[PDB]
Amino acid sequence: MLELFDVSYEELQTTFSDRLGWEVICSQGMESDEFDGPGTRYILGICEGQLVCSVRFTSLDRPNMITHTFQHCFSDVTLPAYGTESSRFFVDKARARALLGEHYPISQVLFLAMVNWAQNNAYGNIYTIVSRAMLKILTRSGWQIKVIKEAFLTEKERIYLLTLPAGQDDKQQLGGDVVSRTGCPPVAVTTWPLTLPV
Repeated sequence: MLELFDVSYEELQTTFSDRLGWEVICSQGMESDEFDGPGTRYILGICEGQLVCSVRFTSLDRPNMITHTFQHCFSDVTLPAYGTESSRFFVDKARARALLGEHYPISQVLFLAMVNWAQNNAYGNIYTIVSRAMLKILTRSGWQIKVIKEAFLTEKERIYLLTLPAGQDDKQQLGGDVVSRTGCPPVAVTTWPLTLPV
């Protein structure tokens, strides 16, 4: 099965096949940057002791990619006092194929996990900066994302500040898509953490 749950930076620091699996997971993760610290949280997608996907959440009131890294691109945008930014979206397509089989909608499942996690954490939406390629993916996912601002990273590189909705309609929308694509039990997409049969 595929387990999607969240862990804190502190848990990743403060802490047989268990220790080993955890070490393999850590060795497969995204290398740190200025924002990995107390307060930061991560959703991990794990199967058979291996990391198939992950995404990082940072509070909007703490240093993040919108306010720091890409400050010059979005400084005209006013952000809410309370909120979360998702970054470092990660899906190992090669490894997911091996463990979850080809055609498993691992990306849609992580989107669902983000919504389910957000509801469990009192966030009605998630802010994020994505590449043009990722914007195309999100747009095709059906998730009713909203572009707040399109920016030019470079002359030919466009990036976008978006809000990702995490309301009940979104949870049912993403959940319904996952159910019909994997045939998993309907109740499996309604919880947090998530446990999906593969």
